[PDB]
Amino acid sequence: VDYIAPWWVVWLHSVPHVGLRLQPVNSTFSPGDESYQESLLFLGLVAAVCLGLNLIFLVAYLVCACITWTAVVAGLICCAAVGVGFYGNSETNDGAYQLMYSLDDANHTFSGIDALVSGTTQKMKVDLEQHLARLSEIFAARGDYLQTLKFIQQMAGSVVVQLSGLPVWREVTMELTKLSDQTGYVEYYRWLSYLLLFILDLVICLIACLGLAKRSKCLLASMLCCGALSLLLSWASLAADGSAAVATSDFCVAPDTFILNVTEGQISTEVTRYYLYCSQSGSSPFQQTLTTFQRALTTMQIQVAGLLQFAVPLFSTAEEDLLAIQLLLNSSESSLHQLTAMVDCRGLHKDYLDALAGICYDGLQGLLYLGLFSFLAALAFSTMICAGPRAWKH
Amino acid sequence: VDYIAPWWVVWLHSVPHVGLRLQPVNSTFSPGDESYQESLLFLGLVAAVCLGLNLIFLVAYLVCACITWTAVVAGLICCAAVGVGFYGNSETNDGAYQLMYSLDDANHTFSGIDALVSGTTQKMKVDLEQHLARLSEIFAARGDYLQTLKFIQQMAGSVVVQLSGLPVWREVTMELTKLSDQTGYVEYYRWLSYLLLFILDLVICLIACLGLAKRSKCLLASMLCCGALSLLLSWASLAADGSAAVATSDFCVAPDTFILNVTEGQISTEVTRYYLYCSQSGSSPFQQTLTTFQRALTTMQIQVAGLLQFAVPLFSTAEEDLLAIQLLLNSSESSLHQLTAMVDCRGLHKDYLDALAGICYDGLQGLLYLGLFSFLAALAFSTMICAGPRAWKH
Ligand SMILES: *[C@@H]1O[C@H](CO)[C@@H](O[C@@H]2O[C@H](CO)[C@@H](O)[C@H](O)[C@H]2NC(C)=O)[C@H](O)[C@H]1NC(C)=O
Ligand SMILES: *[C@@H]1O[C@H](CO)[C@@H](O[C@@H]2O[C@H](CO)[C@@H](O)[C@H](O)[C@H]2NC(C)=O)[C@H](O)[C@H]1NC(C)=O
Ligand SMILES: *[C@@H]1O[C@H](CO)[C@@H](O[C@@H]2O[C@H](CO)[C@@H](O)[C@H](O)[C@H]2NC(C)=O)[C@H](O)[C@H]1NC(C)=O
Ligand SMILES: *[C@@H]1O[C@H](CO)[C@@H](O[C@@H]2O[C@H](CO)[C@@H](O)[C@H](O)[C@H]2NC(C)=O)[C@H](O)[C@H]1NC(C)=O
Ligand SMILES: *[C@@H]1O[C@H](CO)[C@@H](O)[C@H](O)[C@H]1NC(C)=O
Ligand SMILES: *[C@@H]1O[C@H](CO)[C@@H](O)[C@H](O)[C@H]1NC(C)=O
Ligand SMILES: *[C@@H]1O[C@H](CO)[C@@H](O)[C@H](O)[C@H]1NC(C)=O
Ligand SMILES: *[C@@H]1O[C@H](CO)[C@@H](O)[C@H](O)[C@H]1NC(C)=O
Repeated sequence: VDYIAPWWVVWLHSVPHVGLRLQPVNSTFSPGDESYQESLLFLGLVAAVCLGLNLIFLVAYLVCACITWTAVVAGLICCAAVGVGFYGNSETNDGAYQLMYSLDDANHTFSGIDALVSGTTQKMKVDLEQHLARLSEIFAARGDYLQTLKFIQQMAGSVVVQLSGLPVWREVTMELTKLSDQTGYVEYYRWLSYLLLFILDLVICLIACLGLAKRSKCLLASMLCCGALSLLLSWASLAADGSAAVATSDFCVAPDTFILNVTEGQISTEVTRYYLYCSQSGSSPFQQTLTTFQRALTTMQIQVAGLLQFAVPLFSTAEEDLLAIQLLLNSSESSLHQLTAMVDCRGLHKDYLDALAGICYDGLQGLLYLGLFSFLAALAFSTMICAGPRAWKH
Repeated sequence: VDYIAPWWVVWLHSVPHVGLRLQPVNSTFSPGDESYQESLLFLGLVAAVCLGLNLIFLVAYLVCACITWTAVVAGLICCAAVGVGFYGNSETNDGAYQLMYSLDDANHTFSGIDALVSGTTQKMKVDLEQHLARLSEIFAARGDYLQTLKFIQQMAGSVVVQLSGLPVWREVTMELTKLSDQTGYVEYYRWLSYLLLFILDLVICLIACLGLAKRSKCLLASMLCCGALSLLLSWASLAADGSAAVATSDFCVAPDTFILNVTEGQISTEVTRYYLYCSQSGSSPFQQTLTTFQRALTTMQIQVAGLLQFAVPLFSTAEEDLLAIQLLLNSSESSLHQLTAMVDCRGLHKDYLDALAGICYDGLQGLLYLGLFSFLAALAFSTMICAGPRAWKH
């Protein structure tokens, strides 16, 4: 699998950005640049002014003053709009959940790598030092096997030095978990808000049908005021959806560039590109460190086996500690296999692709469908309102 | 993440399976059992008889012979039903797509493992034999360096022997790809069929509104016949959804058991359990063979480097051969890191959990919502039909 820009993303990237004072700005995704927020704020103003133009248009129609066919058409358009809105809200929720799961999996992988490195270095320092110190006086009589103890100690120091070269993912873990919590809050509130909007739209459609059903004038004022409120709400929803869609498409155009120049200080660019691209040829930055770790572990097991074969027949007083060393080395080699499984680019690359498909493919499609909902609902309510003057003639 | 049985799965596991002759049959998921298949067939007959009872009920009502309120209620129930049906169809499609993606990624991982093993063994046999045979005559003047060549040859033999011990996933690739193609065909056809059913139901609702609108009797016969056809179709859909939901729940209760006795001959049980459970404490079955491979590779590079340090300054007859050996061994260690990354239980365990969540969590929920669609549409059309005798009074 690989990431290619879909047609909707590249087309929405072409939307011009002019900002508040209508000047060309750098189109590239860059939150925190005061020009960028103004450019996104301009798109909201376009819909806000479009609401003002629409509000005057419908009011003037009520001032300048087959009707059942227009009412039925308005109801049909409202039902189609709310159906499309339900579909779009579900799709946006799916995209946000995909992003949440991808971030959770990346957080778990980084936590696993960090825990493996920390546990391995802590064990190889503390427990190995303790056991060697305990067995040193036993081997103090014999100078050989005691040179070998120093050899093991120095190569354990080499292992710790090599392991310390691996990047620390403590900050990345915190960033990922806090951003996941933030997106959880935002997604829950947004989904609840759109569900409430859909329910209110359906209730207003039912009241609109009841108004002609019961021929009550007092209900007409309530439905009209609620329709105006829902109209302004739907125009605000259209503005928000347009801004969010253009921002998401702009980010989706250059996700690699964005991640490269956000995670530039905390994470080295070498491993950043390694995980972002996951080249199949090789050149993994961890290959040399893992090779050194595995070579050192293998030779340590060789010397410990030599101790077990020869020293135990002579110095059998306390050799269960050598068995403990063997347990330690076997567990450390299992941890080595786990570590080289985690640090591969395959899993994190799959998570990153899943996140992109969540926001670029499903999230953007859902946002576009929600914008279509907003526009269709606005048109339907405007048509219902302008048909009102001859609707209340009874 | 871990798999726990949801409430709907365990509740649907308690549906009584009695077969054709109403004899208690085992509830364990076994599509190859003739009795079990009859139990699913019995569930379809329950709805089929329920269709017969419903058909007589509505026919008798037309024989024994506010109406606009009943018609409006029927239309509202129809609209709600088709909305729920759209939601359920989308959810089932999402679940099937999740299953497709999990199977595809598992296929890719198995293909990667197989390709890595095959390439490594083919290279370590053919290229080692060729290069050593080419450089043997050069080293013919010294029995030393030839003892080393023989040692390298025997260790390459050990490497290929250890690598041959890894399981062959050729059959598993066939099974996964053919099942993915089959589920693609089935899901495409099923989604198209339900989309067509929803569209026809909406068209019939529109025609129902038009018939009362235009007061045309000739349209009433067409809407009644189409309603009867859609009624029998919806009852068949309910039968299919109930049977499929029961089968999926039966599988989802014991997925581990099902996979254990479906994949029993082609794949050994220990690795199947390792990939199904992915225990962090339990030693991986590939740990010993990967350790042997890495030890042999490191020692081989040790002898090759020793040769480069001593044979090259003295002989210098051919160095590109040893340089090619070093390229080969570096590439083989990169392949080793890739192999130990792929064979970890983490990736395939995540794939299996994703597939389970696709069919157990999303697929079954979508199927239940489609069954709700079928029942609601049947009730709505029955109510519309029984209101017809006083509807056509004009
Ligand atoms: C992201 O991973 C970190 C681990 O680095 C998780 O932090 C742990 O969270 C659990 C549950 O809250 C605590 O019991 C641990 O003490 C935490 N460990 C550390 C080192 O802080 C974190 O919960 C994960 N976040 C998400 C959203 O999955
Ligand atoms: C650590 O693992 C090694 C490798 O398995 C153990 O070495 C023994 O190897 C022989 C032949 O491969 C077999 O008897 C067993 O695989 C191992 N012995 C036992 C008793 O399991 C080594 O023993 C392990 N460490 C300890 C303390 O047992
Ligand atoms: C499952 O993996 C196998 C590889 O083991 C894929 O088979 C290859 O497909 C490509 C694409 O046409 C062919 O060029 C190769 O010749 C195939 N190899 C073999 C050995 O048949 C298969 O396409 C994969 N299926 C899915 C659905 O991903
Ligand atoms: C295969 O990889 C090894 C390990 O990197 C190469 O050995 C050299 O190691 C030293 C110290 O780490 C460095 O100069 C380079 O990493 C390696 N040398 C070169 C010239 O790259 C070994 O050279 C590699 N094989 C070949 C044929 O270059
Ligand atoms: C934004 O600025 C960067 C660097 O100055 C430049 O490479 C890029 O072309 C600019 N893009 C636009 C749309 O101005
Ligand atoms: C990241 O943003 C900075 C800030 O303007 C910019 O200078 C840099 O070029 C960007 N990174 C890339 C790869 O363009
Ligand atoms: C099915 O058979 C197995 C083995 O005979 C048994 O353990 C299980 O309880 C049976 N299931 C039912 C529902 O009787
Ligand atoms: C698989 O099916 C056989 C035959 O019915 C049964 O004996 C066995 O118990 C099943 N597998 C498991 C793990 O129970």
